[PDB]
Amino acid sequence: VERISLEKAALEFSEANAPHPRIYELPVEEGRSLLNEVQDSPVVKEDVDIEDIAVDTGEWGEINVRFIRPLHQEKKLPVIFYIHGAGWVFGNAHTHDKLIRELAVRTNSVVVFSEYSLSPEAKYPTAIEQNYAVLQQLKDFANDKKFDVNHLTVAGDSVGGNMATVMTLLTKQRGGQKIGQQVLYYPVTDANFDTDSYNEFAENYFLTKEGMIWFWDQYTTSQEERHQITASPLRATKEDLADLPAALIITGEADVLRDEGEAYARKLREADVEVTQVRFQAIIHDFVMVNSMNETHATRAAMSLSTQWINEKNR
Amino acid sequence: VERISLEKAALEFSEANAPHPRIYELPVEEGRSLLNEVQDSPVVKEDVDIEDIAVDTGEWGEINVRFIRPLHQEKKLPVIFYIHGAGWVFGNAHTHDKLIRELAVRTNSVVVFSEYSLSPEAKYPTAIEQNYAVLQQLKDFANDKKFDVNHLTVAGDSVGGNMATVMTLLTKQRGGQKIGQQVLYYPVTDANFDTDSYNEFAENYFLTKEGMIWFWDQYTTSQEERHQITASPLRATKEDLADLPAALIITGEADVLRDEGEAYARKLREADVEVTQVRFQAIIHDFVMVNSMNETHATRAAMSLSTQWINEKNR
Ligand SMILES: [Cl-]
Repeated sequence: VERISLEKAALEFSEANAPHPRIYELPVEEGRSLLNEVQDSPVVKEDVDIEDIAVDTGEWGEINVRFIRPLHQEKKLPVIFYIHGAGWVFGNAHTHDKLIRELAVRTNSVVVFSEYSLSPEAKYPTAIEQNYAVLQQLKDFANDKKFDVNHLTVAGDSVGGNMATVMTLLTKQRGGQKIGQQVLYYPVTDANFDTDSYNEFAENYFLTKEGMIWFWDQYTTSQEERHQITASPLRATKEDLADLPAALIITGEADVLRDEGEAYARKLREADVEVTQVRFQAIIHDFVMVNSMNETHATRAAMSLSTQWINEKNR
Repeated sequence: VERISLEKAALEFSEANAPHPRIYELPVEEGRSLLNEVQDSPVVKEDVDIEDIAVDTGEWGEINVRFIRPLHQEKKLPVIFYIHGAGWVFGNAHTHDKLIRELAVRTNSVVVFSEYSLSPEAKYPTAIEQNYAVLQQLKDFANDKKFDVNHLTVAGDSVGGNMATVMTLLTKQRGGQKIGQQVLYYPVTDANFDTDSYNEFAENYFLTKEGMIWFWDQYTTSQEERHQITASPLRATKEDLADLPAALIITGEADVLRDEGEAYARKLREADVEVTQVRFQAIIHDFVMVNSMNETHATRAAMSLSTQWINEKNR
């Protein structure tokens, strides 16, 4: 099979995910299991205290929220609100465990991780409403969980990066809990399947054009919903994006979502938002989450850049 | 006229250098003055101990070699050999002052900065042999200057990056002083003017196609010499590149040199060399050196990544 230059682990993850049936061609409960089994593979995880709290989002129901804290910290820590990815269909505290532990320890922060309702059982805009409601209840936990809600970062990977930047939109529109800055790992920004990266990396790079069409189909099949800026933030006007929190936007070269991530970065920059946009060569979608890609140069450099950038923000 | 999305400081520096005559249309002496003047503009510089030594390169004559040291450091520090850019025609310890002080402090390293002979007065291969000569003498200054030669990083910007990576090939060919790793900021890697980035960014982004044609003409007009892997390292075979030191290669989006930098990273990775390749969006050539670009998101992210990458190496 013909591919561009990739890190060994990215090539191996691409080859391992080429055979049919792929993850998005399984009954959604078997897909969810397969990602869990993928994320059982060997990795060194930083050390944290974990607390699972049921949080009531009101109209949008009760979800588990996981609170993660580095060991032996007496002081009031900054807080990171982390929204997981994996296509609105998969993922949980276990799939993203290595990533959020690394963020907690290297930024010396509490990580708050919403287990939002998954598609297709939950449709747009349930996940974004539940995530926005948890953000409004962070002040309610700030004292018992020893974090400072005035040192607030929102972050997410893929579909989670989509909802993370959408948290900044909803907050500006509804005057909610101030967000200092946002970190989007290889986000979804648009329900369009015709960008040059979508065309070039359509097949053979683990995340496929066909799979992304399916993920959007699980989230909502309404064109009117997909055109809302809280589904496709790439569609935001200059006036919509003005005064949003400072953003770090990380892309990989061999990713269908590369161009829409880089395009969204240019739109924020044109709206005078502070933007740090970096593309890592020779790497595929999902590289800061997947355990087997934990050692890639892209992963090591992405985590060094992201943790440092947040550390600089908090002080 | 019109440019892709750029950071404010990159746009301003592009416009300032739009009108004729440009720096490469001046006599070489006014060229050198213009760049010295540009680097008089105000910027925060870290504090350091500085020391100008004459070093004898044998055949290629005696050159000034600057040692930079972070204040109040009672240990043997790691060392970085830094080869400056600016087209082989310009640059000196003044033009690169801000950058080498930041590298010294944030890596807690001595910075050894060879003031190699400039072109056209000197031709290929003088500058690379002088730089190579100083490398083999580092073990001899190691004690007065308290550094450990077994924690040796070579680094360079643009033609400095060219000559830095060429130091690693000469070292391998000759059994010279072992280099741990190499940092290339937007390197020159090939005497070809026909890459997609050369065409797209040929004009309006400060560094022009015509500018690079002239810089190469000052260095050597010989097509035979340009085909040499010690002039155009992109032309190296897999066998030439095998076992070279671990590489960090940084590129800017809005840079004629972007593609040949990215292409050289692929060739190193295909030769099983450890490569960290990162492209920063919306930034022009020279962004880690030029004082007026010191606060760009690109410059801050490139300094944070490259300094942490070097620190992790020195363990
Ligand atoms: Cl299918």
